[PDB]
Amino acid sequence: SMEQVAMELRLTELTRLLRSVLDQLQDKDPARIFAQPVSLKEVPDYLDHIKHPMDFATMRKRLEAQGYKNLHEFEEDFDLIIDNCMKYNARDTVFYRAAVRLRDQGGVVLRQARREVDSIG
Ligand code: NA
Repeated sequence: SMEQVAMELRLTELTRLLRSVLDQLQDKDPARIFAQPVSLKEVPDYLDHIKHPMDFATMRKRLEAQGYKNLHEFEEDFDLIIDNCMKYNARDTVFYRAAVRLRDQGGVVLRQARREVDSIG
């Protein structure tokens, strides 16, 4: 139907908006601490600590497969990246500190993304 196509036009626009948002979030991690999943060869016990691992490349695969239905689902994944890091790593580590910074700097981008999604449907 014609309906499903206009929906597919919107999802595709949502995917286009979320891609730009993603690139802006990832620019706030110049050290690329969150770029890739935590290695299970290098941290074998990780899943005993963190039940839902998340990273920017894993978010990207989901994104290009048009797997985010709305901004809220996208935000949940970004928040996992941050919260996982803040549980697994202690407060006096470069990792924890990089997540605090990503959170604070990401807030501005997510603020405007919310307005842009509502504004343009
Ligand atoms: Na902790």
